[PDB]
Amino acid sequence: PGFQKITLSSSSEEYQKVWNLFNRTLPFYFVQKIERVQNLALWEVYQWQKGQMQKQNGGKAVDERQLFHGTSAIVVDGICQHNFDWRVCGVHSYGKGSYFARDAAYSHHFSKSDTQTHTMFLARVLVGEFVRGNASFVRPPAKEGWSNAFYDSCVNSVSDPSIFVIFEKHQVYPEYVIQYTTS
Amino acid sequence: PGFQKITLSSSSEEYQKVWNLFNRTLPFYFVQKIERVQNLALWEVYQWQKGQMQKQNGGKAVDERQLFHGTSAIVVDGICQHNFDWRVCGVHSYGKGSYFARDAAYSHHFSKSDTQTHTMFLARVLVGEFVRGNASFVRPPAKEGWSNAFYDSCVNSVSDPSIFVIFEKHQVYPEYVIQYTTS
Ligand SMILES: C[C@@H](COCCC(=O)N1CCN(c2ncc(C(F)(F)F)cn2)CC1)Nc1cn[nH]c(=O)c1C(F)(F)F
Ligand SMILES: C[C@@H](COCCC(=O)N1CCN(c2ncc(C(F)(F)F)cn2)CC1)Nc1cn[nH]c(=O)c1C(F)(F)F
Ligand SMILES: [Cl-]
Ligand SMILES: [Cl-]
Repeated sequence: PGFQKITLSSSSEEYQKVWNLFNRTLPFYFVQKIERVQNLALWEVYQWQKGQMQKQNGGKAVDERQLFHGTSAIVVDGICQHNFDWRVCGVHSYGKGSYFARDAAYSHHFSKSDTQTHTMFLARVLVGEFVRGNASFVRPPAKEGWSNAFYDSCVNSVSDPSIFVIFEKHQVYPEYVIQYTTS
Repeated sequence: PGFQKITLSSSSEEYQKVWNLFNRTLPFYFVQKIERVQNLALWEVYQWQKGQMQKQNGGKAVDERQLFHGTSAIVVDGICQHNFDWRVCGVHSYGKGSYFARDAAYSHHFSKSDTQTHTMFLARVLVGEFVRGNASFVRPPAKEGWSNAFYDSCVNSVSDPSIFVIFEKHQVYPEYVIQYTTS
């Protein structure tokens, strides 16, 4: 089995936090469901990655963000079980990694349906320290002035990031599935 | 459940037919397993599509081919349950459709692993009547001199095709999964 999706009540704090983040940039759309994803196997490897990044950061808390990923309904269960893996599709770019967006409105362009109902993840991402990306990058580049340290993620802007590229699947947990309609 | 994968004995006729087709263009590689995919739901919709194409062809047999598709191991079960759907990834082309290759050696470029073991489908495809494709095509174009008939698939060459683009998932059954190594 591996995972459960728990449908949230729309009057719950947990639902309202996810809804608020979605509604911030897709206010003209209508949310039909929000499910919490429970996959203890994906959460264990995420927490292990986090502990490794925390140690490498002097023992201080790693930069961790909730970021959107628009998908097709048909892969949702595959991602809840196996996580995001950019190697399924490739990219043809800010890096050959999985992409996540700050804005639901940006991830909406990648939620394909042929139907009224669209699906989007809100994922938990250990972005850590980031730098601008490049379409050649297969992993994040070295930090200047360090002989033995690399960035954790690539972005569009360091002063103002809105897209993140993740090269390691253990840096992501697919935390929530959002179903919505555009009318 | 939906599907079973039945591992074939390597001394069976059924295994030798698949192996022969793979070995034709990847003779330097080593096949480790061949599984027959049994999904009665995917086979029913394939046979219904076939009957529709047969009626449209004057009741005569539709052009049907065994064509390769290289994948990652992580989507194999998803395809055995849900079939090929090009809308998972998009294309960025001979058409926005699922691609299949005559030659295993060509599909090998899309079998990603980070391991020794690679995976490839041999799918059953109702290619029907075909015409050259184009990166704009979202479905196959009209037949010249017909007011109410379209092609069934797009290709690279009509006199000599080697790549097929399929826009309708009911035109494909994922019949066999091939695992092989490159050493
Ligand atoms: C510009 C575009 C680039 O996208 C890069 C592709 C990507 O990141 N992928 C695709 C394949 N994937 C996956 N597929 C099936 C499975 C399972 F489980 F079935 F095997 C697992 N993983 C992991 C995610 N950016 C997108 C693309 N899609 N959605 C957005 O939100 C965004 C962006 F940029 F807005 F965040
Ligand atoms: C040039 C390249 C263009 O490929 C076009 C993409 C394509 O056809 N796809 C990708 C996504 N897909 C799928 N993904 C996950 C699922 C599930 F179940 F997880 F949801 C279902 N469907 C259906 C197939 N051509 C390839 C690409 N890959 N392999 C080859 O052999 C070839 C070619 F051309 F050599 F035949
Ligand atoms: Cl990834
Ligand atoms: Cl398709």
